[PDB]
Amino acid sequence: QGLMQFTLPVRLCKEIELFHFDIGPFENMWPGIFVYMVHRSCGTSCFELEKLCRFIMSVKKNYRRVPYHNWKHAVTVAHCMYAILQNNHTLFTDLERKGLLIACLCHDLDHRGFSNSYLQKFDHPLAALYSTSTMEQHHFSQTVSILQLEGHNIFSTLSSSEYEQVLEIIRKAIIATDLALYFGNRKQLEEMYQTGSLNLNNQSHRDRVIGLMMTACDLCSVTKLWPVTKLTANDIYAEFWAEGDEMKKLGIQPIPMMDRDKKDEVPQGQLGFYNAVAIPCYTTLTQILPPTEPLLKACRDNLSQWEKVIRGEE
Ligand SMILES: Cn1cc(-c2ccncc2)c(-c2ccc(OCc3ccc4ccccc4n3)cc2)n1
Ligand SMILES: [Mg+2]
Ligand SMILES: [Zn+2]
Repeated sequence: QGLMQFTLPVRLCKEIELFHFDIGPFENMWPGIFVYMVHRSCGTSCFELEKLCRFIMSVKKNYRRVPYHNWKHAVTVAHCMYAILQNNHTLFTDLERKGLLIACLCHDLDHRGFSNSYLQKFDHPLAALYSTSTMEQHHFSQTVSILQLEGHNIFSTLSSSEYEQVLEIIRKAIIATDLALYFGNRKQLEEMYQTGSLNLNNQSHRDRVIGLMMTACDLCSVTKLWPVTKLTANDIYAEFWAEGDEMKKLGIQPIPMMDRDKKDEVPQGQLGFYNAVAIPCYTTLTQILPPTEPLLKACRDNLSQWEKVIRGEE
């Protein structure tokens, strides 16, 4: 370092600030994109460059070549968080800014392209070790492993205190990406907001808000321009349908979402998901963090494209 400011070509330098940015198909640029976002979100001082780079490269190595839950997904979720942090400058601690971009990069480490359900039904060792949020507790465990490799402690300068706090922000952040947890979390946030009890000085309230951000970042493929959204849906179903196939081999009819024989109903299934999860998610997030409203608007836009698909208008 430390007069060594990372820069992106003009188009990326401008579009990276927007919620709907797509990080693109040039895999070798994704590390530079992430370091750019850390340096602007957090500072050039937050992390030792050599250690950050070594961390990023080990994190990348520990994502598998699955259709959806891959390194690209990791970096895409990190960028959505960067857009939130950058649109809500003053709402967030120095520790939170440090923790949340790492949490996002690490949140699906060593994902195998299967649901927590399938691990339970297959009777995978991870399901014995972690009874709920099975893959999510795994992802946090892989983060700690990588943080513990020689020359990988990016938090080296934090006090004992701060270090324990940052790893606790990351742990909760990662556990929150378990969508089964999202539903209750958002209902409580919605009630706290409407009864006016929401208080960002209550750590237990901050936790829930960061949980909702995590869901929002995780789901952020539904907040992209339609051609990105449509092509990403292909990837997520490529995994679900393989898991369906694996269910059939255990002697279990999978749910329709995972049955490649019920492909035809993708459009209607996306509609449910926009109505039941995505729209409520970005709606409650906008109420709590007004500047995140572009994510709701882009989500609404994509619901209407799926309505178009159904009507045979595409
Ligand atoms: C956490 N997470 C990410 C995503 C996601 C979504 C879109 N693009 C990228 C990522 C999802 C998700 C949720 C539902 C879904 O399909 C819903 C559904 C329900 C009944 C069906 C019946 C027949 C056919 C299809 C059917 N699809 C597909 C993906 N979960
Ligand atoms: Mg996950
Ligand atoms: Zn994810």
